[PDB]
Amino acid sequence: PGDVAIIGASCRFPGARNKEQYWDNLLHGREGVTFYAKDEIEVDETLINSPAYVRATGALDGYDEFDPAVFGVSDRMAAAMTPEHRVFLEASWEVMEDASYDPERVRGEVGVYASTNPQSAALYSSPPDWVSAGPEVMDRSNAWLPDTITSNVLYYLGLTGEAVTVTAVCSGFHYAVHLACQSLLLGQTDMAIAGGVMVRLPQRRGYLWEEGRILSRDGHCRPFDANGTGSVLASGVAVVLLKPLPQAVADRDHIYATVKGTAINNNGISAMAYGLAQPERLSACIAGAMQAGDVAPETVSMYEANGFGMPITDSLEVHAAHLAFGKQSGTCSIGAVKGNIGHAGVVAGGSGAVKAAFALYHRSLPPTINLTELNEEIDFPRTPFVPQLEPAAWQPECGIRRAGITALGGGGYNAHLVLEEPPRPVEREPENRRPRIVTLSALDDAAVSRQRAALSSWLAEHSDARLDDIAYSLNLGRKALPSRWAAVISTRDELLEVLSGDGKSGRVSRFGQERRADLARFRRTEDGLALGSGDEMRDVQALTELAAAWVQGERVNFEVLHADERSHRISLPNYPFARRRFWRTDW
Amino acid sequence: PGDVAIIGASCRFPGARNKEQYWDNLLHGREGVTFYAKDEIEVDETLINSPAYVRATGALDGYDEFDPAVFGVSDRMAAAMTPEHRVFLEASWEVMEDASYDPERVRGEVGVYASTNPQSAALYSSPPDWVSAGPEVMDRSNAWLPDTITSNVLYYLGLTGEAVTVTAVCSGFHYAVHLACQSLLLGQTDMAIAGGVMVRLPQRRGYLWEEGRILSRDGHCRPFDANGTGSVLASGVAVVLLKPLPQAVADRDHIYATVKGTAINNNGISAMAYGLAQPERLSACIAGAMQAGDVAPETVSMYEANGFGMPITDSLEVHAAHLAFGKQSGTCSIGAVKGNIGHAGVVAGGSGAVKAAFALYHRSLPPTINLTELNEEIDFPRTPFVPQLEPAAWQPECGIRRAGITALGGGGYNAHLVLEEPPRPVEREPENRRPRIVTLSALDDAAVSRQRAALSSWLAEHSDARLDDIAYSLNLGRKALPSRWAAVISTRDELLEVLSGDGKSGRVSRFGQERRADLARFRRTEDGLALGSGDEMRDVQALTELAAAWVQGERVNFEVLHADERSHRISLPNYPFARRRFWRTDW
Ligand SMILES: [K+]
Ligand SMILES: [K+]
Repeated sequence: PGDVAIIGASCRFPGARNKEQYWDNLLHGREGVTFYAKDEIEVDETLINSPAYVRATGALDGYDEFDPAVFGVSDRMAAAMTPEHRVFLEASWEVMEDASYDPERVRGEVGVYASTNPQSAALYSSPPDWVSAGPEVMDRSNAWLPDTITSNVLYYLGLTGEAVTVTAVCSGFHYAVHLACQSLLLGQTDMAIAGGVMVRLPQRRGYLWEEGRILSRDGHCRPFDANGTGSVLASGVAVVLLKPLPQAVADRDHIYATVKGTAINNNGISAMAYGLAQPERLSACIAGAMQAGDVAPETVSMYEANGFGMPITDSLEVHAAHLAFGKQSGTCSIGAVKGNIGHAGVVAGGSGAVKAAFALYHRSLPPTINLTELNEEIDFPRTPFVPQLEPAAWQPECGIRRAGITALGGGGYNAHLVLEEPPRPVEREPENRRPRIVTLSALDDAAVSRQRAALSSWLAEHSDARLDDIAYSLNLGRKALPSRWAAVISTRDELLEVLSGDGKSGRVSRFGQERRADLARFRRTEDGLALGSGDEMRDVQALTELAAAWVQGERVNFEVLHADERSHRISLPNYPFARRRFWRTDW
Repeated sequence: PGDVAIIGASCRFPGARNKEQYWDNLLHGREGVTFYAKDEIEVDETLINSPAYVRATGALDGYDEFDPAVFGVSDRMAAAMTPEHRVFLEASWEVMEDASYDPERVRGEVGVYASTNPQSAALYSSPPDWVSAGPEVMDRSNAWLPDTITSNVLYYLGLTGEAVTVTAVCSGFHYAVHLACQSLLLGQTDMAIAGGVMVRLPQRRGYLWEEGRILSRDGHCRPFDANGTGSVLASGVAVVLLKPLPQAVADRDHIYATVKGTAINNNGISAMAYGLAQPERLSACIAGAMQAGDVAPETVSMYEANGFGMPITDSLEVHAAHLAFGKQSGTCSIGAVKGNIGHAGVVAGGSGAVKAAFALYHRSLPPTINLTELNEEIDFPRTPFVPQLEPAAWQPECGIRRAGITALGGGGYNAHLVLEEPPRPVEREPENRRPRIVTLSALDDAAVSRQRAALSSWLAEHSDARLDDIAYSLNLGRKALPSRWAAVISTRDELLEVLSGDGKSGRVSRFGQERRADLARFRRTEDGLALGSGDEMRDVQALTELAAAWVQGERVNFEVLHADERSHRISLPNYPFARRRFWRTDW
């Protein structure tokens, strides 16, 4: 009914360049905070020698990297865009790829809801000057204004829908996901891109410890620990693709988890200091989120907390969560991802939410790190929560896997969202042994080779992936780009063979070098070229001619190729962005 | 239902310091644009002598003025706050007063949804530095971040609810009202404060005319004119208080108009140049708003257009509106308020929405100015729209008064909302002649005297206002502030006499000078002091002693005073803010 499916995800966090790397770090209890020597920090000359200066941060690798040609953006415009504009735009491209949806072939309205930090743009460059109304001025406005972080996604991906930017401090991700779900449940959009981005400037930087405040004294974040002194500042990005659950199952999408309910409110007049959870206001938020999804506290067996790492702030949140759960809830796993990566600002709530989605997907509970002395003031045996010290298989006595994530920020911002595990995968009909076309396209030849290398590694990692799903996702879920590569194969092992080396050992490569494609063989459709019969669409020689015509740049109707089978969209490697650095030179 | 009532309003625009001044200007077709001599502009030294520099702007009087004592704000914090923070906060206070709701006594959840321009914050001062997490850092962050434009309202008014800030370029106001109504219709809040703010920095500044662009060549905005060359840049603020219509009628609120539907979308890949309306996307927006409110295009007799004053932009918008209205719609009044005040950016859609709301309230149609030569390319006789050249009474053949307001912006942002006239006023029971308590409170005695002068002036203006509504609104719709004044009167003429002069000729005033009030006479309730019996609440001496106890600083339960009659909330003068100028001295 009112459940919303997460059919694609994309993120970058300290120590992780993608979601697969992020989950692997959480599984092994790794810490992604970076410690620097004095000479490696080239800012804060006035503070670098202070005894209170901590040379630790959660860095975002490649915060200045962008591949503007993939988006049709000039080099001049790429330098004018703030890092949050570029990072979020690249993440939206990835989330469409991860969900196996080609924006050129999406027929519906797509909403883009994002949260951003306006402080970052004000530090990157001077704002636009509106003394005149020329086109170069309008380009500069779209490069700087936070309002256009969401518009640029709609424009540069070729989508049609609505774009809304919100600024909600450290609860930005939840506020974006919250508004996306209202947009879906009211029927205004068909799918929604929701997320947030946080790029702290200056990036390579420490912080100043002050006694009794939220920043850690040694650079480690120790949530629920008696000796915790706070957290570290971090940067990152997290984007998800949302779609109503009944439609997502009908279209055979790939579902990480489902969003049951969301709730937002503000501390208002009952304000606290920064990081302190007000028990009555926050619990009403947590209770409201579970009420929206019709979930009972007995069924929530994982609680992802804000957890700065200060004893007093951890005590208030666990108490607020206890008031919302009641006494009859049972037992629940509690953890905080900030111990791994630090406080990610706008996307801090996203780091916990993405952790919960992967926990539900893999049916595993990752540990909470840097925990050596449990906070005795938090009477944990007298509460429903059990600190997840070790990784463990997720097998709840409840019978269903559900998680709750809380995000706290300054200004009284509260938010809580409740996720449920995805539906059980249906029994699949056996895979037809037939020749298939697989396609890869990028902007230049070197990027296509990187796609071949990425796909060869992926095939080794995911030995349970069906070939008909792989071909279906690559042919119908990726945009056709100028530099193209294709192959006709029948098994996974020959697919691995054509990708290997220079990629030219395949049947399609010999055809394109021998002769140019004869269009008289094909029938013209509105969606491109098609083969004359269904029998030809299972013929190795006919598929080679069709694939070679595509590599040469002709338009091929891939819908009629997979019309007889009901394949599923699966998660495949993302675009291998060329990592050029762009930075403004004039203020 | 699904209809949302506008029960309070507050705005400031070029040439208008309040909504009454704003409506009076629109009625008489006045222009609020300011023209300057060269020496009056103290910026743009490189441009002031260019032949293309136009010394014209839509100034916001008092953009730098604020009264921090009323809100509990320190002078240091008032200087740290951007002008958009102060102006919007001051307008939110006024919109609550206009609706006669005391935030201290509001029992429900109030949402604050506003839109702001981050370019203004970036020009006012340098952003916060988060290298440490002290309390002074948090004060600086709350003064600068656009995210806290809405949060500061919740804190400084004493409200509890949710705050959401959106950044939507030139469609900001509509997106706030759109999101506010989703909050109400989903039952997450009980009433909502929605609006936008735009303070252009530097304020006293011209612009540079370029051929073919949106900025005017002579400083005049001429919407729908054949000789139109564009518009002028302006500043302003507009805030409305929203409440579900059945609840607003049941609570006897004062209703300006009702919101039937709203719709938003983005041009996306079907993008245009700045100010150009794409026919298919904008028409879908307008039609969706009318579909959401269940209004047929035949019933809309007023269309408030974006109307820059450019022939090409006016042609595209009227054509897009034509696609949404259809052929069989009939006739409709068309106008553009930008001819009066210029393009107010974030709140530009608010000026048009406020114009439409007051047009429905007063059943009058204000003219569109600076229109001498009609644009022949728009062919108005072939459209349902007729330019409102003269002021006229609104008497539609349809039978119901409905208006549609459009907001266009950069980045492809589109928005449209449809308003209906308020419900017809119910038949009132005859007014009982009995002694009533009237109250006025401010922070010091001089402000209370200004309140008395404003109220006596107001009584001459509105001779049809009932005395039981005035007392009900003053006693239950205003916050109790330290410096207090009260009187016990029975007619409207007695009220005018006690207000005149020093205000000490009244029964309560002479009581306070002689003796202090004896608190044993009253019964303490959860909401304050109350009279002992029902017969006591109609005794002049009993009411006089209770009012003096209130003037002495006691808290009085005014609900039990008006429990026997069903009075209405009415619009009374706002607080007389003492406006000291605040501006930052260190970048
Ligand atoms: K940097
Ligand atoms: K709520």
